[PDB]
Amino acid sequence: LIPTVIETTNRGERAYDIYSRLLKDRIIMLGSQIDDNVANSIVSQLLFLQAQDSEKDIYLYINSPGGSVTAGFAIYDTIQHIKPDVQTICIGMAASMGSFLLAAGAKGKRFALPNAEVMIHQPLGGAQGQATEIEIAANHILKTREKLNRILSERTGQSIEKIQKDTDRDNFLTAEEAKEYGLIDEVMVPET
Amino acid sequence: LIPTVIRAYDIYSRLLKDRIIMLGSQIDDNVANSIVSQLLFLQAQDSEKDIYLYINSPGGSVTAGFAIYDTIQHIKPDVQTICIGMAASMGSFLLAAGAKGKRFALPNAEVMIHQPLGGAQGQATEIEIAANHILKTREKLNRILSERTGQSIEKIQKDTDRDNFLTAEEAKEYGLIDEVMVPE
Amino acid sequence: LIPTVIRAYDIYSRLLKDRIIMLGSQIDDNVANSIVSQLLFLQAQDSEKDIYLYINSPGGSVTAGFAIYDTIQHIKPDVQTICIGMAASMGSFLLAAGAKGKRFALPNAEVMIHQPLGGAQGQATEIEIAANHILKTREKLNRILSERTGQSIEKIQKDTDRDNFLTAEEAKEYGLIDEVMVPETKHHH
Amino acid sequence: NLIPTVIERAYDIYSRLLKDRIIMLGSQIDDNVANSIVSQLLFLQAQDSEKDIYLYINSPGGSVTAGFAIYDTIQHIKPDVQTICIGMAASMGSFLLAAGAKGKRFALPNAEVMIHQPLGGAQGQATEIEIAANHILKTREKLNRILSERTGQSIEKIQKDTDRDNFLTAEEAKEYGLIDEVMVPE
Amino acid sequence: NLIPTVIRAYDIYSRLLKDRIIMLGSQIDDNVANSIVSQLLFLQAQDSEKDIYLYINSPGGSVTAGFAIYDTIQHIKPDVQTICIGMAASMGSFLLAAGAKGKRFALPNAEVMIHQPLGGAQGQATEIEIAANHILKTREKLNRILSERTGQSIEKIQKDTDRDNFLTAEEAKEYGLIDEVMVP
Amino acid sequence: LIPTVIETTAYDIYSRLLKDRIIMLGSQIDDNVANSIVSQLLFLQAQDSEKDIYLYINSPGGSVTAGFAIYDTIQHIKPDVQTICIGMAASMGSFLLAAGAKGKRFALPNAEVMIHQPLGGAQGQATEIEIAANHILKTREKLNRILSERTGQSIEKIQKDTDRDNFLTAEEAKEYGLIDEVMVPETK
Amino acid sequence: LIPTVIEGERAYDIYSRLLKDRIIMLGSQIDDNVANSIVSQLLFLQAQDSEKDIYLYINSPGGSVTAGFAIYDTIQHIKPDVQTICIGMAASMGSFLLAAGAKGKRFALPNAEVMIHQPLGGAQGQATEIEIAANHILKTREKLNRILSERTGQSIEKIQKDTDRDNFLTAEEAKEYGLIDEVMVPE
Amino acid sequence: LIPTVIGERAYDIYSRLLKDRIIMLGSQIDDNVANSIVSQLLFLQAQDSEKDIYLYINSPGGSVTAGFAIYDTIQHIKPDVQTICIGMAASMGSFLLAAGAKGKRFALPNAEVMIHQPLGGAQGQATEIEIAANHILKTREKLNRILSERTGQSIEKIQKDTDRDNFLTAEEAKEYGLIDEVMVPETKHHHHH
Ligand SMILES: CC[C@H](C)[C@H]1C(=O)N(Cc2cc3ccccc3c3ccccc23)C[C@@H]2N(C(=O)NCCCC(F)(F)F)CCC(=O)N12
Ligand SMILES: CC[C@H](C)[C@H]1C(=O)N(Cc2cc3ccccc3c3ccccc23)C[C@@H]2N(C(=O)NCCCC(F)(F)F)CCC(=O)N12
Ligand SMILES: CC[C@H](C)[C@H]1C(=O)N(Cc2cc3ccccc3c3ccccc23)C[C@@H]2N(C(=O)NCCCC(F)(F)F)CCC(=O)N12
Ligand SMILES: CC[C@H](C)[C@H]1C(=O)N(Cc2cc3ccccc3c3ccccc23)C[C@@H]2N(C(=O)NCCCC(F)(F)F)CCC(=O)N12
Ligand SMILES: CC[C@H](C)[C@H]1C(=O)N(Cc2cc3ccccc3c3ccccc23)C[C@@H]2N(C(=O)NCCCC(F)(F)F)CCC(=O)N12
Ligand SMILES: CC[C@H](C)[C@H]1C(=O)N(Cc2cc3ccccc3c3ccccc23)C[C@@H]2N(C(=O)NCCCC(F)(F)F)CCC(=O)N12
Ligand SMILES: CC[C@H](C)[C@H]1C(=O)N(Cc2cc3ccccc3c3ccccc23)C[C@@H]2N(C(=O)NCCCC(F)(F)F)CCC(=O)N12
Ligand SMILES: CC[C@H](C)[C@H]1C(=O)N(Cc2cc3ccccc3c3ccccc23)C[C@@H]2N(C(=O)NCCCC(F)(F)F)CCC(=O)N12
Ligand SMILES: [Mg+2]
Ligand SMILES: [Mg+2]
Ligand SMILES: [Mg+2]
Ligand SMILES: [Mg+2]
Ligand SMILES: [Mg+2]
Ligand SMILES: [Mg+2]
Repeated sequence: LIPTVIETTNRGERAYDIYSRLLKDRIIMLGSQIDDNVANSIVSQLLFLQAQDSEKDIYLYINSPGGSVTAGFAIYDTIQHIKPDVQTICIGMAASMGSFLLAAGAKGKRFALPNAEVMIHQPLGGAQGQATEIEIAANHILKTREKLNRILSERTGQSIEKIQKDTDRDNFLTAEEAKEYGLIDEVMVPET
Repeated sequence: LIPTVIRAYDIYSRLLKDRIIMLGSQIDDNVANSIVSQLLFLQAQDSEKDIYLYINSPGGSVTAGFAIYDTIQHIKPDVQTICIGMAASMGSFLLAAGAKGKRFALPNAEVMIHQPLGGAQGQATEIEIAANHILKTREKLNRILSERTGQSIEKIQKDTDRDNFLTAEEAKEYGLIDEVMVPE
Repeated sequence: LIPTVIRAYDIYSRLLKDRIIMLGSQIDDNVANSIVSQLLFLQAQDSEKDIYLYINSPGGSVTAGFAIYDTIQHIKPDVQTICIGMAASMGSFLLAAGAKGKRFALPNAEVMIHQPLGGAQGQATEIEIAANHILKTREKLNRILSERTGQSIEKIQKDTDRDNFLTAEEAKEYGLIDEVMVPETKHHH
Repeated sequence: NLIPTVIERAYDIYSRLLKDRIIMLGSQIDDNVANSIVSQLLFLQAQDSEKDIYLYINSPGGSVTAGFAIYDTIQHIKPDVQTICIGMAASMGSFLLAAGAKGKRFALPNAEVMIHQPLGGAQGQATEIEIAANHILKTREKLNRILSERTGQSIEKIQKDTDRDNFLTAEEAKEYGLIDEVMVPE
Repeated sequence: NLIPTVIRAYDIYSRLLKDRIIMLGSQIDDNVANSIVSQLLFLQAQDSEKDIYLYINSPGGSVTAGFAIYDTIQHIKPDVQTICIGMAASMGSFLLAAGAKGKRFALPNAEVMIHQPLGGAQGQATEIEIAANHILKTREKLNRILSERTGQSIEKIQKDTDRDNFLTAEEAKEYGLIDEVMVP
Repeated sequence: LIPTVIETTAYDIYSRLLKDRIIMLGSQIDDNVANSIVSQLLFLQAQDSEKDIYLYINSPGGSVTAGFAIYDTIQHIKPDVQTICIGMAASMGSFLLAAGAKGKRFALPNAEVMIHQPLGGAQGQATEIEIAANHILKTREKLNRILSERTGQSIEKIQKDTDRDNFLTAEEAKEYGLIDEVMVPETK
Repeated sequence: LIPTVIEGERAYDIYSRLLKDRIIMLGSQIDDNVANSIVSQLLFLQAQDSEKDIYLYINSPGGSVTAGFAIYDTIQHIKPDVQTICIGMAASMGSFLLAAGAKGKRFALPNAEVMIHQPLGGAQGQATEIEIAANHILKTREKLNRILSERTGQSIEKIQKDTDRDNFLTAEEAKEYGLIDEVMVPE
Repeated sequence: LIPTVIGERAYDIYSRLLKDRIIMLGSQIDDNVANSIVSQLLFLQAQDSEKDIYLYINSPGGSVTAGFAIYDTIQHIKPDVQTICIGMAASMGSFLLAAGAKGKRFALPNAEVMIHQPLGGAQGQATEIEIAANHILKTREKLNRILSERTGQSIEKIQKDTDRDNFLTAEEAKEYGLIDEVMVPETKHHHHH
């Protein structure tokens, strides 16, 4: 399914699957629903790239509907921990934890292509069982939402109260609207 | 298949003629609708004679249980309650709701109390509403259980945090029933 | 199994003899068809005497609820509404539609209000038609609830955006009912 | 859901209403529903060919041929068949609402009326698909014209207005010509 | 759902049977055929001279069950009128055409459809052969009788039923499947 | 299933075509397919930012956002991206066919092109239905605007012509402005 | 499992080995995946040598009409003659592609089975949606029948009549019909 | 898992056997199996058009058209194709067993051979059933004719003998003309002398 690229060297042929070829140039793909497997791979790629060169930028491609919040925070905290700037670029769509991570790229280096779609909303979950178990689960997801909104406020310049209102239901943004919101810095226009 | 006794009655309708109502299954809206309609009918037949509510039930819907609860307290006749077999959760709540002095259990009947159960899926704000609602429902149940048993609200809360099984004698000491009915 | 009382009647048919109608389930077309026919029958028997609508319902179909609603408003007799157990969504809409001054709930009954639910699949234009339809239905429900409760249309809108649970006393203060029904006068001897 | 019994003799509630020439179309229209309704119409005509019949309609529609069983029986018999929409009348249901005796087609104020084109399907060879398409197109033309005749609207307007689901209030259905009066409370 | 009762108390269909009307209002299987032919035999016994009325709103079904109805109609003495209301397809339209000559009707918007029989066969080549010969022979029998009852040639019936062929009531009359379209 | 070819100076056949700057869009469009194609585009631009790229399209369409991932990457990079429809291009597939470099959008004579409006759904509260409805309508406005720009047809004509499934022959797709040329076979 | 052959040393699965000698396998139901592979193989072989013949093996029950036309149009586009040989069966779009080989170079082995019929499809929904689907599949059938007429020498009316229902032909009958040029007899 | 054997080349066991011109027909015959076998036959002919090929047959049969893909490719190519039944050869599998080079069709002593008529189906209108019935009947006539030529039995005898499942020992399949020889084991003295 995934194509292979083969390039000529002085000692023969060099074969990569396409994504590993991009990782050679410090490009990481967040191109699926965020689960623990996806997050583990991404944070390992980040750790490896920092070790290769702690000064060159890293590029995080984001085409993702979101997914697990804790998995998203694995990626978020690793981005903040390492030294290199991590650029983010939304191509296609970034929704929920996907758009949260978009907004977490290095300031000035968060991008979207002109027709990319950005969506923000509140976290989702569930709870079954006794009243006290329901209470624990509710308190947890409310605290998780407050943590998300606080960081989003710091990253966008929007107040926490406005974030709360704007994420109560699904909120779709064009690339330009996401820039005006403070989720990205620039809509990347086509090269000449 | 329910036997007939001879006017010809199925056995349960025959018992209803002598003012006996069966709460003998899981409590859902159908069961509750039937029981509260029987209560209203019996009140109309005679506003002074006692009514006898048989309880062999694992509980079920809290709102359906409160339909039965509110109709019992509304009507003029005393409603006796007798636990035979088991009364668990909303069933034991209704056992405690019978006319005071007239709440009974047979010696080997099982009584169980616990907190209400529910669920919620969706957005954080939806989970919050569902949580606030079932917590308020539990506070409502505990307050009434406190009034009917004489136990404090704090003791009810602690004693219902997990499944709490009581013998008939223990249900009497707790105040859920008034007497263990001896042979026969 | 529904008990019989002795002519022999099942218990619900016995209550219908005293002008009591049961709304005790999820509201679908079958349930609404039965209730509106009972209403038509009772009006024909006596166009002056009150009718009693028992409500223990989580709601259900909006159009089916409006079948009941329009039949209640059409006929001459007052239709009392009595919430026992629960009245949610279309169920609480119908609780609020009873004859004014004759809408009741028992002390521990639960009243819940919220916006209608629905769905849509297909082409953008088909989704648009379905969306405009359910929005218009919500406006229709909110307008009538506003008239019946005395609350403004915008307050109803805010208060039904999500599930809103009310105690019987809170439903009275809201205007969904007129009275929390107290226990009957009985002797202490 | 048990149907209550009334005393007058003892009837289930729907049989009691049928004693007063009231017929219930309160479900999806299939052949079973249609056969029952047309038999009730035939029975009521035989009891009295002059006195009105009352057709209650709370239906999402259904089978077109089953709908035409009801339509053709209404038109055949002598008594006027009043129609009243209570709750909803959609698709074939609203077609039958519009088929009641002229001047005696009603809706209650909050009833919902919906009109749209017929639905169907076809699987198989190209020639089989062609046959099914020609058939359902012919059925749509048949429906649109009767609707044009019953409403006073041009066929082309019916065609455009039924291309997609078209929801109407009771008042809009009156102005469209599908009903004669919105029955208001007194 | 429920079939209404009319008042002696009759369900509506039994009331219609009282006036010699038989309902063919569903897909034709053996159960439907057994009921209809029993009604036919009973009605003949009640009166061998008065007409019988067969209502037809059917998509067809089993060919042998259809021929049970066909043969019983031809056997008895009373004329059996047929009236298509709603739809008559395949074996349904075959039985419509089998009504007493001059007494086959359709209401103006009734739908009539004719086509060839449908079936299947699985297994060994020789088993497939037996089933193929059987359904071809069955088609020959239907076409021969349809020719006699419509006045159309066998070759035309064969061509006209090769694929689903929908007819209006007026077209069904011109074809010879019915005698008149019943006007209001 | 997929054959291997080996040159001596081993590829699956599609990787061999990628060596000559040919990308396959040969399936329903989901995020995985889009991620692969946009990465191939980025890689080919880096190999040579002047040589044309060739996008083969045999697709019934699929995800609109995934299609726009491909659309935006095509417009972003320097090389012209030719598009050729072989077999079928429907819905987002025909949108991407129309997005190829002006003058370099092709179809073979019997290829099938279909345009229609986007599909979706919504279930839940009235307010949720409204949000989903407003979103897919805005998505349709976005698709129609770009299709207008790429074809020369008015937005109003695109709207009318995509209300229901609209099948076009390759030649009709050329007259519509979705492609520039039908590539006709050589004489013998 | 597909066996490997070894010819330094180089290993091929048997189908990749045959492709090395300009042989392409159409041995399954025709869907987009099968069509994408075959047209890519055709493009590759043309690039290897634009003059030398290509051999298309056909053992297929047919499948998607658009996928088949992807293969049809690529065959006609490239310079090399594409021989077709039916081995086992060629039905529906399979027999259409069989008839589409370079003229003089369409073959079947003596017991190969050839079947022609009209295209199959479906439609669900509103009357207007059914009409669109019907008009589409009728136009597709006309297009197929037109090309089959040109490739076989039969009139369009005869193709329409002969494909109304499933029509089975022996290899010899396919030759007389004009679907193939020769029955390849054993040596 | 299929074991590997080891210039220094590594082969899975079946590919190693193919190097010595041995082809495995060891499963139900569908189009995939047939496509693989005919490609192996074509490859082996191109390697050497004179040397024998060995077709191992342990198969319950399957698709008739897929079987005829194998049959016609065997008859087309120049090398003799030996057939050896090991385990079982049923229906189309036994048809291919009888199709081996004359004098070179074998079975081991406890191998099972079964012949029967082809199986199929038909659904739909009477005329569609007629078309499917006529087709499978002609296919059976085609099979019976070739089996008659290959075995020496008359077409009418084959018809009768395949009307139902017909199980044959290796010796009975030889007497029938489906194979030429039962390959008997050599004794210990036979193996050393
Ligand atoms: C002082 C640097 C680290 C704070 C510290 C340490 O805490 N951790 C844990 C760790 C593990 C981990 C695992 C997966 C993903 C993210 C992480 C991660 C992310 C953020 C912070 C910590 C982690 C491993 C890391 N080491 C590392 O980076 N070695 C260089 C070679 C790296 C290469 F190339 F192998 F990738 C091993 C040596 C080491 O001291 N540390
Ligand atoms: C004064 C009695 C009631 C306060 C009052 C009234 O509010 N309601 C509503 C109601 C309906 C209902 C429905 C089902 C279940 C419970 C209930 C219920 C339970 C508690 C309180 C009220 C209800 C009906 C009842 N009536 C009744 O009892 N009639 C006499 C014959 C009754 C018989 F025999 F038919 F059962 C009808 C006349 C009437 O004034 N009322
Ligand atoms: C005041 C006259 C009515 C406006 C008018 C008329 O429009 N309708 C239709 C109808 C049918 C219907 C059907 C089911 C449910 C609701 C309804 C309904 C509800 C509201 C308004 C109308 C309906 C039947 C009713 N008739 C009726 O009431 N007969 C007396 C015996 C009644 C008894 F006992 F049988 F129930 C039949 C005679 C009659 O003139 N009308
Ligand atoms: C108006 C008279 C009819 C032109 C004629 C005739 O054609 N038919 C067939 C028929 C059958 C049928 C069957 C089901 C539904 C609809 C129908 C139907 C509807 C419309 C037209 C015809 C039908 C039966 C009817 N008869 C009838 O009405 N008898 C009186 C007592 C009837 C009672 F009480 F039993 F209902 C039997 C005697 C009779 O002459 N005719
Ligand atoms: C005309 C006389 C019959 C040739 C003969 C005879 O062969 N049969 C078998 C039979 C059974 C049957 C069963 C189901 C459906 C069709 C049939 C049927 C149809 C056609 C021909 C025969 C049948 C029963 C019938 N009898 C009958 O009709 N008695 C009068 C009371 C009738 C009543 F009211 F009960 F219906 C019993 C007496 C009797 O001699 N015969
Ligand atoms: C100034 C050039 C780019 C604007 C910028 C940058 O924004 N991005 C993000 C990106 C990532 C991405 C990921 C997947 C698909 C599409 C994209 C994509 C598509 C359009 C625009 C941006 C992207 C990566 C790219 N880099 C790149 O192309 N390096 C050369 C080698 C590339 C090779 F060979 F590895 F493919 C890494 C170095 C770099 O500065 N940039
Ligand atoms: C004669 C020139 C072509 C008309 C033109 C061009 O339009 N296309 C698109 C295309 C893509 C495609 C993709 C898959 C299947 C069929 C096709 C296809 C089939 C028919 C016609 C076109 C295509 C690619 C092709 N190129 C090619 O053949 N390069 C040589 C190396 C080829 C090798 F070895 F890699 F296969 C790339 C260079 C080029 O100009 N063209
Ligand atoms: C004996 C010569 C052939 C009549 C003729 C020709 O018609 N065909 C089609 C064909 C394709 C095919 C495909 C799969 C299975 C069976 C077949 C098959 C079986 C029987 C007859 C034909 C085929 C390919 C074959 N060629 C071949 O054998 N090349 C040498 C290298 C072969 C190797 F090693 F690659 F296998 C290509 C050169 C060639 O002229 N022909
Ligand atoms: Mg960083
Ligand atoms: Mg009391
Ligand atoms: Mg009223
Ligand atoms: Mg009339
Ligand atoms: Mg470009
Ligand atoms: Mg060519």
